[PDB]
Formats: sequence, structure tokens, C-alpha cells
Amino acid sequence: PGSIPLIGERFPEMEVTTDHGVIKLPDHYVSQGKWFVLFSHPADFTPVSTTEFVSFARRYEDFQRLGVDLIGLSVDSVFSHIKWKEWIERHIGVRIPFPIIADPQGTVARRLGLLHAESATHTVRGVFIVDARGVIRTMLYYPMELGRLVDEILRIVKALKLGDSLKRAVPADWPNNEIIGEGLIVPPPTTEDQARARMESGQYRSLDWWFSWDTPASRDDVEEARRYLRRAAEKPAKLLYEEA
Amino acid sequence: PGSIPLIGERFPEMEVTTDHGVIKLPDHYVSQGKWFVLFSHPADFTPVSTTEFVSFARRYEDFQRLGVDLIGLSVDSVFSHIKWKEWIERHIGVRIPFPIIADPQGTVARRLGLLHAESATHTVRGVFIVDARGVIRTMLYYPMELGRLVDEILRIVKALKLGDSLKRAVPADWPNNEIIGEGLIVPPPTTEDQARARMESGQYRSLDWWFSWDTPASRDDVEEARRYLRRAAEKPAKLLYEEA
Amino acid sequence: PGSIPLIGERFPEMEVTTDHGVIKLPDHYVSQGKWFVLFSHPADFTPVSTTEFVSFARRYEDFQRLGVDLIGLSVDSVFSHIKWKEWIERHIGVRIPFPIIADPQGTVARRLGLLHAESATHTVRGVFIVDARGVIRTMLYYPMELGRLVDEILRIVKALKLGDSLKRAVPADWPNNEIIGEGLIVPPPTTEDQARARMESGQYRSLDWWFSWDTPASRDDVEEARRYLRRAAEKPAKLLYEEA
Amino acid sequence: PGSIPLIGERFPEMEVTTDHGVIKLPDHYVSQGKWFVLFSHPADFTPVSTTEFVSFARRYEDFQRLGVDLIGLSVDSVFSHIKWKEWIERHIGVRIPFPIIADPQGTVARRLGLLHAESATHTVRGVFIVDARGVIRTMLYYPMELGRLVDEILRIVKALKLGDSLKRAVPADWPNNEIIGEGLIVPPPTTEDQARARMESGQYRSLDWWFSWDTPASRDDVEEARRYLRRAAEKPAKLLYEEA
Amino acid sequence: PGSIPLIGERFPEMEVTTDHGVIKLPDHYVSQGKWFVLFSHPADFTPVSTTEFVSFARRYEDFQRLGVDLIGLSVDSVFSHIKWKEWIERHIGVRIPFPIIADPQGTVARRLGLLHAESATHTVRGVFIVDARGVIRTMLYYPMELGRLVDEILRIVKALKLGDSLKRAVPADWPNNEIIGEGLIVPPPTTEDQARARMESGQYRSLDWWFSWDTPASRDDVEEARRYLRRAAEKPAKLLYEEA
Amino acid sequence: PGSIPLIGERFPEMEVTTDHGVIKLPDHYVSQGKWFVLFSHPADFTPVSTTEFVSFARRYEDFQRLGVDLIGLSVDSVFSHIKWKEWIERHIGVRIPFPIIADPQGTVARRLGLLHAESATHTVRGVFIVDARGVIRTMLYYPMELGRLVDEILRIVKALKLGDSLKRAVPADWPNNEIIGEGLIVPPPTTEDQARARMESGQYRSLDWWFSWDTPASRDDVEEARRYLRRAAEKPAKLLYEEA
Amino acid sequence: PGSIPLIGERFPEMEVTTDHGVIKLPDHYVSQGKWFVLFSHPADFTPVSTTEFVSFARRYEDFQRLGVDLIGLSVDSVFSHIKWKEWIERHIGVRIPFPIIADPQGTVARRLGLLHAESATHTVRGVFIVDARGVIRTMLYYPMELGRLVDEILRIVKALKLGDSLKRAVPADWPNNEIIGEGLIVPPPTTEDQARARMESGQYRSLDWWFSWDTPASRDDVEEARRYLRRAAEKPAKLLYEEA
Amino acid sequence: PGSIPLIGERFPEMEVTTDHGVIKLPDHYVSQGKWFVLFSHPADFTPVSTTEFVSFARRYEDFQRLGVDLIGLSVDSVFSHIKWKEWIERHIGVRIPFPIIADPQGTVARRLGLLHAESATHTVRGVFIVDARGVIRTMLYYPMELGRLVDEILRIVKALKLGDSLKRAVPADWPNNEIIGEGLIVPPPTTEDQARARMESGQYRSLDWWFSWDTPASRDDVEEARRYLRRAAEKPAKLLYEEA
Repeated sequence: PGSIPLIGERFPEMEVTTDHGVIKLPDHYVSQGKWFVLFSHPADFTPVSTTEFVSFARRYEDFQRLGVDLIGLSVDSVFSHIKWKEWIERHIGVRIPFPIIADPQGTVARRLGLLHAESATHTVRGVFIVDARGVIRTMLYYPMELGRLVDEILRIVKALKLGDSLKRAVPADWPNNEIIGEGLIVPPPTTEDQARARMESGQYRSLDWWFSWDTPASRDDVEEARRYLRRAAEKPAKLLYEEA
Repeated sequence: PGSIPLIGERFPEMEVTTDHGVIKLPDHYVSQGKWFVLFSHPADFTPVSTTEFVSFARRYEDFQRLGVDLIGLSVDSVFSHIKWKEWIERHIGVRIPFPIIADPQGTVARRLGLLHAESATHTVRGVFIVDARGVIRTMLYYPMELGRLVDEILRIVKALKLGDSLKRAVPADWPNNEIIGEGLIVPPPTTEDQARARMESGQYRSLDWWFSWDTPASRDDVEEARRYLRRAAEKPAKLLYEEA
Repeated sequence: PGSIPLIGERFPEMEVTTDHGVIKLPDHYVSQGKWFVLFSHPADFTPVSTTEFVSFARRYEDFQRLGVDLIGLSVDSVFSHIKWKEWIERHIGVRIPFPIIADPQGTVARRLGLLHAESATHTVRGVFIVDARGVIRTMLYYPMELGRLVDEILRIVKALKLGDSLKRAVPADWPNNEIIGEGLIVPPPTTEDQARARMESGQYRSLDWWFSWDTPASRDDVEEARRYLRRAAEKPAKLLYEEA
Repeated sequence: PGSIPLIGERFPEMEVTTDHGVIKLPDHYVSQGKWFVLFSHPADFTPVSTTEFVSFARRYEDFQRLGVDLIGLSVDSVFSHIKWKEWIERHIGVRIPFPIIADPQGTVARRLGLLHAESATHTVRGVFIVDARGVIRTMLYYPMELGRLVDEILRIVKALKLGDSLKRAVPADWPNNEIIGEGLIVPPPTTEDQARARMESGQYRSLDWWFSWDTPASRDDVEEARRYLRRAAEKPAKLLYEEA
Repeated sequence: PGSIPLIGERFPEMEVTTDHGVIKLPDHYVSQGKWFVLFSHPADFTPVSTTEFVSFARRYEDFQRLGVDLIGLSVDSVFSHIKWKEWIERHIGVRIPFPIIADPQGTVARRLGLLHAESATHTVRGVFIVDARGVIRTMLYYPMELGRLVDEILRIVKALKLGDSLKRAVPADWPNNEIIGEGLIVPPPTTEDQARARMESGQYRSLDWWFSWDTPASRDDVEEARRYLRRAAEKPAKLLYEEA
Repeated sequence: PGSIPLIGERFPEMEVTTDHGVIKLPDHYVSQGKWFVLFSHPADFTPVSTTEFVSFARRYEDFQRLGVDLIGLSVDSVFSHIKWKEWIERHIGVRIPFPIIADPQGTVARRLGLLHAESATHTVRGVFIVDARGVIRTMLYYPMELGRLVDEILRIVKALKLGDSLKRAVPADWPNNEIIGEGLIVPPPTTEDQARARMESGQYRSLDWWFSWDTPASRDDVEEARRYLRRAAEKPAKLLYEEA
Repeated sequence: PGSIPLIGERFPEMEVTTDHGVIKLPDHYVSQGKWFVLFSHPADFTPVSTTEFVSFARRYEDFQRLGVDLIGLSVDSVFSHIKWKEWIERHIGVRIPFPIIADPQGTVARRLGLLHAESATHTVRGVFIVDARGVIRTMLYYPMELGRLVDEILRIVKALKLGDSLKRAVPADWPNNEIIGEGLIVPPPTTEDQARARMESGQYRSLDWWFSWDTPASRDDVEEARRYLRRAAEKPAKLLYEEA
Repeated sequence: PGSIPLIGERFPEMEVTTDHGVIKLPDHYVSQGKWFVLFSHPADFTPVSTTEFVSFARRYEDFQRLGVDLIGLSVDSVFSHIKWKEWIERHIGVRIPFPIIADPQGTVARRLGLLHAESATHTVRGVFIVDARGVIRTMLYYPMELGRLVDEILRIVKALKLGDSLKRAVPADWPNNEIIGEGLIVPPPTTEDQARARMESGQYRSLDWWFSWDTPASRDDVEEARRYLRRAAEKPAKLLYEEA
């Protein structure tokens, strides 16, 4: 087994070397009021990893609009990072705008539990979603053989920001939940008095005292979330390998 | 932080009490040649949890067609599991067909790293995708306030089964990858002799010796994966709260 | 196997989550000048546990008369506690007025020694009788298969309060002791001088210098205690399962 | 705090000196098919203790008819035990027929967790109810100042033996339960299939799938248990101190 | 083996419960200006122990004449102590005037090394002779099967007080020593200059520079010591069993 | 404090150097069917020690008649032992017939607990009475300033041998006990059935079921023990210094 | 092996009991500006040891004229020391003027590493030569079977004092060294510059830069040292055993 | 503050590198039936050390006559040993015939305790006298500033060999002892029987039972030992620095 940071913990304090320079996590992004998604890949010049870097780069403006910065990680050196990003820009025609952590002794990898049994030497495809207070909100661990669905990372951050600002919980498959649609859930009562007051208020649609909801998300917020999933579901019009 | 089992490890050997009786993991599923998805939720009679059970139940036949069984997990007793499943069938009209582990002292939760900093007493929304050899393939940790995207769990399993059977890696956002579309990736060469053989062979479309792909998935395999994402993306026609 | 708190010790300081909110023990009750009876049960929606909750609720006014508050405990969540108390009120017609502690990781159970060999996961039927100074006065440990005799819990508190106010020890089976009836015992001399002064004072009825008693309890206090045992011994006039 | 043996554990193996000779617990009783009640008291020639010995002696044939032996315990020596028992027979006219363990260094007291905070040197009024397999079934801890209700100890053993024999759980305040009277509880279903089958069966009176009961106890078993409580509730016509 | 306090150490600081009350040793006796003899016996209501309590009681005035207080010790409780002393006074006609320590968990016994291999649970027949400064002067350990010679304890105290008051050592069998009779010994020189001064002096009777003596004890001091031995050697005029 | 060997323990196995040669304890004496008295003294050429050696030597035939050998012990060398014994024979006219252990590093002294706080470097006047099984039966610790009463050591051995042979315990001050005289005590019953058999038998004089005695010792055995005490009590006819 | 003090270390601080009284080492001698020779012998009343004490005593004035005090040591008591020194003065006609340490528990012996494998309990024949600063300058360890050559101890102290005063090293067999006779050695150069300056100066007789000497000792100092060696070499004119 | 091997212990088993080759101690010499003298010096090319090597070399035939081999030791390498020996032969005209141990890491120095406080880096002038059984018989520790008296080493070996062959102890200053001259001491009696057997037999000259001697050494053995001391005491006829 191995050790990982946990949801609701502060992201571990660390100085990291990137191909943009040395930065302190999470302070670099907390300072700017930004969320960040830290994601790892096994090695530079690997093909699944390349497809994921191009996916993130294509969604860069969507991440930026949520106040989310992106930061990559692998055990490769900064020189490899710069050569690999140059290769992607020259051969796929896509600039990778975000920094990649160089972690050659796996110091960061070990701290974040990114070395699994699949490889003794390369990180799996981990994802840490970290809010502007530097708190870990979600963690995903995809394996070497499977690329991420990057639109689900956008949907997670959009839904978490909506929940934080509207004081709501977010149903399964939001904004297309089969029970309440684009509805958001009122956190359930935790006392007998809160439960009776909830039933007696009539202020929310409810199935029981513990299951109440309303529709407080803006049309634009729901449409932005729906766009991420529509993009995930769409057969591409053009394939980038066809351009060059 | 907290300890977790790891991708490529055998799922920890354990006897668990469910609302279907006592079973041994992973043996119960290994014996049937089935994959399983073990997922956790904080407490019975909680609303996001309820929406996720209904989503899984709706997708049950999709999981069964892949040869994937489902098993849930809460700190609640089997008596609460049975009363909550009865509630969902009576009030939402959806039978939950799969078992739920009862884990009152968090014995199972501690072994799977399901107790994070967000709650001292309730599991987060963990997902363990386990193959027919009992090997952990993917792990997701969603928080209390955010329901899962269950169609991404179907995509993961379908894509891992396709990678396993065709000996291919799966690009970002498959089957809608922006570079190669529904193409699957040939694992890169790891030696100079292999790199030269790849580049002289003419066998595969390639961008470089380390980035080769082909289109070995069937129309039916690709359409099955695209249907999961199209479902995720569709505004529901009818809401189940409307016929509660 | 199993540490427990002990008679004569202050009840261990703890913050507990109930279906009435968070309360500090024993301070919540000490601050009010109230005794409390903390009792546990294995799981909500279990039948022996339901019979005991109804027994305590039916005796609620007798506990109130003695200045005693009641507080339950099980490993189930507050959501299951609220749904189970709702079920009792709806199907048995008896409102459960007192709080239940939610103890899902057995944090409280472990501190009170309520996890025995009979179940790894569920508390036995423990009783802690705690006075208005926060001192543990009596502890009972009943098993899963046997309900408690709630009238003996009332007799204990009543006798302990009488002992405390009158400076007396209480004989077996009080107030129907076969030697001294409703008599209360003078704590025995612990010195030769004390023993002779006792034997010469003719102040008490005696069988020996170590066995003196008088009858200082009011007829009301005696009959109140006897009423608890008379109720325990009576066949119910009508069974609540009929008028349900 | 302090350590105790637990319900469902074998009574700790030990050789003990009594005023009947040296015996091995729990073997001495297991080998006869007998339950035993081991109870403690602080010291010989103390008045509450004497009332409890007389109460147990008065109920000796009731225990014997149930197949239950009695054994006492204090830190006094065997010579004091024999003198104290002689005193009770001569001054109260009640022979104490059962053995008392002599525990002068408190070896047994520490093993059984009978030294609480009320006294560093003398056991509280502990009770261990041990079945014929040598398993602890119930534990009570009464304090120095309060005599036990010996009829509740008979009710417990009677109710556990009925529950063992009939494969039933025993409601609160049996045989005068306010919901089901002398009814005994069918252990609840622990699976969905068991819950449905119970509800379809028509075999038992039910309030829900988890709350079924029948009336399988013999009229004699019910009348005996009611007789113990009637005796607890009734004022003796004659006090033994008057015929001293 | 076992640990003991040693000759020339202050008696261990200790609060003890006796049948006269709670007292601090050795402080209680140091404050009275008194030596004490602490002696132990295995258990109350034992025959050799009873003979020794009667022997000490008969010599009480001889201990008072030397400024010595007596204090007994066994593992029995204070109630047993008072009953046993009551038995001795009623059946043998001798009042026991001095206190007995009750030591039920062997706290005092373990500190004084009075638990030997002959019994795991009862003290042997230890004697600690403690002077008016609280210092241990002599220790005797008799076994269960052999009563002490109480006149030798009187001889030890008398001789130690004579040695202290006269700066003399006391020969074997004093005051009937076969070499020097009632003579007392001058502490030997420890330096060549002291040895020369001693041989040049003519002050004492001498067999060598290391063996000098004189007769500084009063005739009263000598004859009092001789009387203890003469009593030890005399056939009793009348046996107390005869006048029972 | 310091550790000591204990009554009922085998005398610790040790090879010792004496002025008679090297021997093993307790084997040397056990092999001959002998008891032994090991006694210690602070140093050779000290006057109280010299008086004790002469007293033991005067009694040596009394020890031999009992099957008891003597063995001394001090931290001085064998050369000092031989010179000192020669001095005693030449100046006092008494041959010391028994061996003395030489213990210069205090190996033996530390094993027997003979270094007390009175002296860091010299043994106190310890006495170990060891039976022919090699078992310690009594231990005495006299201080530097006070010679032993050697007749009490003969009385101990004689009484222990009589009690062992006759299966009797020995009263205080035997054979002049004030209650029973030259009576010996029947060990007390330890069970209710033995106590009844004793008080139904009529076979012994008794004060109670726990205090029975008879007179099984021979007139010669009683007269021999009284002779030791009469010798202790009588002023010697002639002092050895008067021809020294 | 065993631990010893080392040349160049301060003699260990210790209070010791001698036949002259208690003294602190090395302070007692350091205080007077005196060297001391501490020497040990196995035991008093041993013959090689007696010859050595007579040898030291014969040389006492030679040590006093160098400002060297003598102090002996054995595991015997001070009483044996005084009796043995008396024996020497009376039988040999030689007074032993210097103190002997009494070390009965071997505390000092163990501190100076004087217990070797030849004897578990008696010190070998050690010699500690200690200067007026309290520093150990030379250590000799002679065995039980071989007396020391006391004139070599004089030679060592005379040679060390001359070396210290004149800032010289002392050749083998000084003052009869076969290379330089009564010559004293100039400490060699330890640097290249020092070695060249030594050879360029022509201040001393030299065999090489590392081997220079001169003759700075007075005729009196040289004759004093040769006299010690002459005495060692010459058969005494008269043997002390004769004039007994 | 340093460990050394001890008299009567076997010389520590070790392989050492010498300027004659690798040899095992003490086996190399034991195998030949030879004693050896192992001696230490601080460093090669030091002047006191050179005087000692020349002294040993001049006495080499005397050591050979006694069956004693010589072995030196310093922390310098074998190359420095050979150059230094070459220097002594060329500049002093004396061949060093015996080996020197090279001990550059102080491995041998540390085993033999030859590193004292005078130097962290160089051995003091240690001497180990080792018999033909490999047993350490004597140890000398001379300091850096003082050469040894080699004739005393010859006298020790000659005297130990005489003692071993004649079963005698050797008096102080032998063969010029002031009491007994060239007499040798009979080991003292260690038992009373031996002491009486010695004083009855009149086979030896005696001052007491513990001081007997005879003259068993041949005149050759006595005069050979006296010759060593006479050589120590003589001014050299010719100083070696003269011719050099």
C-alpha cells in the first residue's frame, strides 16, 4: 500500500522546480486567489501523456475562466519538459501554456502518493484539485494505460465552486441528474428540530426531511457545465494528426 | 495524510458484511470472472448518496453487459441499508439491485483509505475499479458535497477492457480524442532496437517512434463508449421527482 | 480485553454528536444540576433496541421527577437515528424525547468500553448512571439478545439519591429487604473506638457493631421506589402492538 | 480507567481458593453443565454485603432449579469467610450454601476489573453471569453504597436460557414488555432476501420486516420470571431481624 | 528473591489503614517520641497468630516501659481485625490494645518484603524494630509454621537502647554472655593511633586492642533484660485455655 | 532497599571459599542430610563477632545433636579467618570447629541481601536457617551493635523439626506458650466441610474450629527446648575472660 | 578484559578508608605538593605481600626525600590491616609507617582495574605512580606469585621528576644507558623547520635530527639513581629472618 | 577509562603483520613452547624508543637462554620498521634481530589498551609477558618520556619460570630479599587442616603458618638473576655513541 494526502487537508507545503521556475505550493496559487489542478504523467515523450497535455491545453481557456491554473508533474528533468513541449508545439501545433514540475528523485511523487504498484519509477496519472485556500477538494488516480476525461475535471471544479458559493451539494451526474435535473441539494438537517423546521417551512421541493433541493444556479452556469459534457460526447470534426 | 491500496496491487483480502450476506473480496467476483466497482458514500438517508445509488441502478444493465458487478459501502448498519433501499424503491420507484457493505467501525474504510479530513466519521465518495484478477485498476476520491459522474466509471471500465483485450493504451477523452479520435495507442518502444524497428515497419500511423496508433476497436465498442458520454451530456426528458 | 471507565471516576470529557446537536459530556448535565443515564444499543431498526427506547420513553416523567436526563448511543449516523425515532412515533405511537449519540467510528464506544467480543461492530447494551457532579455511580453491561429492566435503573438512581442525602447505605432488594425491609444502613464503624461508641449509643437498631440501620426515608420515597418494582412485575393492561 | 473481561469472551482461566476448596474457573462449572454467577463484595462483616448474601441464599433453590451455581468473591481470607458465614447462620438463621473466593492480594479482582475508584483495596459489587460453555453473558457493576436487586439476576439468567433454547431475543422488561408482553423476538433478517421472505411468510406477528415476535415460552417459564419480579416488588410480611 | 527495606534506612513513608484509624508511618511514632515494632501475621482467625497477639498483649506494659508502641499487619480488612480482637477478648480474656494494619492488596506487604515463597497471598511473620528517629534497627522473618519468641524482641529493644545511650556494642547472649557476662563492648579502634591509645590507656578490661569492655549498664538495666529471658524460660503458672 | 532470598525458596546455588575448602551451597549440607545455619558478621578481629563465634562454638554439640551444621561468612580473606580463629583458641581457650566463608568482593553478601545501610562494606549479622531439602526456613537480620541470642536459633531449629515431623504449627514462646503451654497447633481447616469434621470429631482440645491443639511432642523434646531458654536466662557460673 | 585508568589521566577522585583514617585521593597528596605511589596486594597475612611491605618500609626515607608518599591497598578490613602491621613489627622488627586502604567490597579495586583473571576476589600487585598534579604517570601490574622490585619504583619517580624539571626524556636503563650513559634526551623535532634548526644549531650531541641529548642532571641526582640500582643488585649483608 | 587484557587471561587471539611476516599470537610462540615479551613504543625514529630497542637487542642472548622471544609494536608501517632497523644497525652498529608489529589503524593497540591519555595517536610503552601456554603473566605501562629497565623484564621472566618449575612464590627484590635473601616462598595454606599440617611437619623455615620458605633455586639460577640487576646497576665501560 502507500500514503496519500486527503480531501479537506491543506496541500502539503513544498518548493518545486518547474519549466517556469521554482514555486512554493500551494502558496503560489493561494496568493493569487486561484484554484489549481496538479496532474501527473509517467514520462515525457509518451503518447497517452501527450494526448492528455493537448487535451488540457485545448481546455486552458475553460480552466482559466473558472480561476483554475494547471500544473503538470513527472519524474523527468526540466530539459526534457522543455524539449517535449517544443515537440508538441512543432508536431501537433498546440502550445502547452502551463508549467510542468520536474521531480527526478520522486520527492514530490512520494509526498503525493503517486508511485503505485504499476511502476516502481514513474507516477500514475494522479489529479489533485486544490481550492484557493490551498485545500485538497478531490483526488483521481488513473493508470498508465488510460487517458483522463479532462471535461470531468472541468465539471468537478465548476460544481465545487457552485456548491461553495450557493451553499449547496451537487447531485450525481449534475447538471443532468435523473431525479432533480440541474437542481442543487440543500445540505440535510442533522437534528430533530432542524428536520421538523425543514418539513414545516415549505420553502424547498423535497422528497423527505433529508432530501430537499432548489434551482439556484444561473442559466449561464448550467449551460457552461452542460457544454463541458457535450464536448466530451462530440465526435471531433477534425483530427489534429491530419493537420500536421 | 492516510494510507491507500495502490493501482496494480491485488484488492486487499477481506470478509465484508453486506445486505446480501457475508462475502470475501475480491474472491467473490474473481471466482465469477467478473470485474467489480466498489464505491463508498458517507451515510444512508443522505441526498447526494441517494442520487448516486439511483444513477448506478439506472446504469446497472450497462455494467452487467461489461461483466462488471457493483458493491457499495457506508459506515451504516445493514438494517439502515435495507430501510434506505426500501425508501428509494417506494419514493423514487427505482430498485437498487446491488449489495452495500455495512462498515460500522470503519474497518474496511481504514483499509481502503476512505476516511479523509473532510469527515472523521463518514467515508468520502471513493471508487475502486477492480478487474477479474482482483487487481485495482483505477481509484477515484470525490468529496461529500459532489456526486460522481457515473458514465465516466462506465467509460473507464469499457476502455480498460478494450486496452487489455487489444494490448493498446487509451488516449485522453477516448473515443473522442482530438488527435486520433477513436484510435488506440501502441505502447511505445523502450529500446533503441525497438524504436528503429517501429520506424522501419510501416505498420502503424505514427507522429514519432514513441507515438503510434491504429483503429482496432469495433464500431459497436466505440458506439457503446460514445453512448455513455451522450447520456451524460443529455438534459433528461423526464425528472423522477415529478412521478415520486 | 476492553478498558472501561470506573465507578467513582468522573465521566470522561467528550464532545458527542447527537440528533439534538453537539453536547459536551458530562458538562452539559453537570451545568444543569442533572444526573444522566447514558445507555447504548447495537443498531437502529433492531427490535430489542426499539422495545428499550419505548420503555425509557414511557418512564420519561419518572426520570424527570428524579432530575435525571437520558441519552442513548449507537454506531449509526444521526440520519438513521432521526428516521428510526420517526418510525417509532408513527408505528408504536410513542415519541422518543431524549437524544441519541451518533458514534460511527466507535470513538465514544471505545472510550466507554462498549465494544465487547459478542460483536466487533456494534456496542452492547451498556448503562452509565452519572450523578450531578459528573461521577460514574453504577455501570451495567447487558448483551445484544436481552433487553434491560428499565425499572431497576430508576430504583438505582432513587436509592443512590436517598443514600447521598440521608448518609446511608442501601440493603439488597431495597425497599423490600428480607432482613430490615425499608431500613437504610448506617455505614459501619472502621475503628475499635467507633465500634464501642456505636454499641453503647442505643441510637440505632443493630445486629452487631458493624450492622446498624434505621428508617429515615419518607413513606413517599419508600413507596415511589416500590412502585418502580410493582410496575416491573405487572402484566401490561394492554399491549401497544394491538393499538398500532 | 481499568481493564475488564468482555461479554462473549470465555471467563478467564484461573485457579481460585474458596471456603469449599481450590477450584478452576470456569471449568469447575462447565464440566457440570452449570451456569454460574460470580459476584463480589468489598469485605466480610459488612452490612450491605450481608444483606446480599442472605438474598442470594434465600434464592438458592431458584438458582439451582435454573441450573445456575453461585460463587462470591472478596479480598478477605478463607478463615474470615468461614467466620462470617457462621455469623450469618447463627444471627440471621440463614445458611449460606455457596462458596466464597478468598482473594487477599487482589489477583482475581485485577483480572476481573473489580477495583474501581471508590476503593483502592476492596472490590465493588461486580456480577459476572457465565453460561455452561464458560462464556460471559452479562456484567453488572454496583457500587459500595447500593445492594443489588437479586431477582433481576434471576430474570437475566432465566431470559438468556430461554433465548438460547428458543433461538429468540428478549424484549425490554420481559415478561411484561409493554409492546409484546411475554412475546419473544425473532432475530431480525440481515439480508434483502431474508427481509422479503419474512414479510411473505405470514409466520409471525410483525410491526416491520425487522420486528417479528411469537409466544413460544412455556406458561411455567413465564410464570417463574413473573414470580421473581413479584417477589422483588412485595414487602416481606416478616423481617428476619425480628426473629434474630 | 524479593526486595526489603534495610537496617539503617528510614522506615518507608506510608499512609496505612488500621483498626484505630489512618496513620502515617513512621511519622505517627516519631511524633510520640516512640520506637515501634511493626509485626505481620498471615491472616486473622489463625491459631499461631492468635498465640502471638496474646503474647504481645501480655507484654504490652514491658513495651510501654521501653517507650515502644506495637502495630500488627495482615492482608485482612479492618472489619475482620475488629471481629478477631473481639473474639480474643471474649474467648481468651485478653484485650489486644494495639492497632493492626489492614493491607488487602498487599501494598504494605510488598513494600516491606513480607510476601515470601511460602504463601503467594499471606505475609510471613515479619518484625521491623524501628527507633524513635524512624530508622529500621533490626528485621526478623519467621515463617507461617513457627511463632515468635516475644521476649527476644523486648531484649533486642532494651539492648539497642542501652547501646545507643552508653555508646557500646552488645555481646552475644547479653546480659548472660559467656566471655564478659553483663559487660558491654567498646567499639574497636579503626586506626593505628586509636589502637595505640587504647593499649596505652588502662581504662577498660581488654583481651586485645580490638576487644575492650566495661560494665556501664545499671543493675536495673541488666536485671530487666534478664527478666525477659527468665520469663521466656518459665513454664506458665496457669494456662489461659483452662480459664476459657 | 535491597533484595533478599525468601522463606520457602531454595537457598541460592553458589560455590563458596571457606577456611575448610571450597564447597557448593546448599548441596554440601543437603548431600549429608543436614540442616545448616549460615550466619554473617561484619569483619574478623571485631569483638561482638568474637562473642558470637564463641557462643555458637559452645552450642556446637547442641546443633550437631539436631542434625544442624554451622557456617559463618564475612568479607575478610581465608588468611584472616584462620588468624582470627587461632586468636580465639589461644586467648579465649575455645576452638571454633565450623567453617567461615571468605567473601571479599561481597558476591555472597549481595546475593543474600546482607549489605544494609548501616555499612556499605561489611555484612550485617544475618542468619539463614536452611533445612535438609536446601529450603530457607527463617531469616534474621541483627545489626552491627547487637549480638545474637544463639539459644533462639536452637529453639527455632528444634521447633521447625518437631512441627515438620508431627505436622503441627508451633505457638508463640513454645514450649512455654501462655495459652497452650507445650501444646502444638493442628493446622486450621481451610474449608467449611473440614471445619465441621474438626468440631464433630472431638479428637483435639479446641477454642474454635480454627484453634485446635494436642501434646504430641515427647517429654525429652520439650525438655531439650526448655533447656535452650533456661541457658539463655541464667548468668554463667564462670566467665571465660577470668582465665584468658 | 577489564577497564583501567590510563597514563595522563587524573587519578580518579575517591574517598578511601585507611588504617590512618579516611582520605580523599588524589587531593590528600596534591594538597601537600606530594607524589604518591598507590600499590595493592592480594590479602593481609600473605608472605610475598609481607616481603613487599618490608621492602617499601626499608625504602620509606628514600621515597620521603623525593617527596613521594606511599599508600597500600587490599580487600581486607582495617582490623586485619592493623593486626598484620602489628605482626610485621613484632615478628620482623620493621614498623610499616604508611597507610593501607581497606577495600572490602572491591569498590576501589574495580575502579583501578586491579581484579584480573588470576583471582576473582583479590587484587593483583598494581602500582600507580601519581604526580603532585594528581596525574597517573606509570602503571605496573605484577602477579600474585612475584614480588615487585621496589628500587625500580624509586628509579621511575626520580627519572620522571628529572625529566619534568629539565624538560628531557629518559633513555632506556638510565642512568646506565648503553648509548648515552647518564645523558638525557631532548624531545625530538616534530616539524621540518624544527629538524633543520636542531641540526644547524650544534647545541647538543646528536646521532640524527630526531636523536639529541645532553647531560643536565647533577652528579648528586645521577648518584642517587645509581644507588637505587646498586641496592637492587647487592645481596643484603644481614637477613631479617635471623634476628627474629 | 581504557580496557586492557588481564593477568591470567589467554593473550587475545590475533593475526598481526610484522617486518618478519604475518604471525598468529599467541599461537606462533605457544607452538614452539616459547614465552614471548610483546612491547610497544610510540613511533619509529624516536630516541627513547631507539635506546630501548638497542637495550633489548643487547640482551637478546639472555632472552634466548630463558626460552623467551621478543616482539615489538608501534602504529608505524612495516616499511618504516625496516628503515628504522636499518638506521640503528648503520648508525649504532647493533642489529635488531626480533620482529616489530606494524599497527597503522591501532587495531592491536586498542585490543591491548596501549592508547592512553598521553597520546591519542601513539601507544605508550606497554609490556606483555606471556608464558608458553599463551597466558598473560605480567603487564607494565611506561610512559612516552621514560625508557624501561630491560633487566627488570629479564628478572620477571626468570623469577616466574623458577616459580612455575619449583611451585614457589618469589619475594620482593628476589634474589636479594631483605628477609629471606634468595629463598623462595611456599604458597600459604588456605585451610585450617593445611595450616596445622604445615606447622607440625617442620619441613620448611617458617615465621608463621602462612610464611614458610626454602632455598630450592640452584646457585646458577640465583646468580643469573643477580647478574641482570648488577648489569642494570653498572656504568657502561664504553658508550655506543663514541664509536658510532
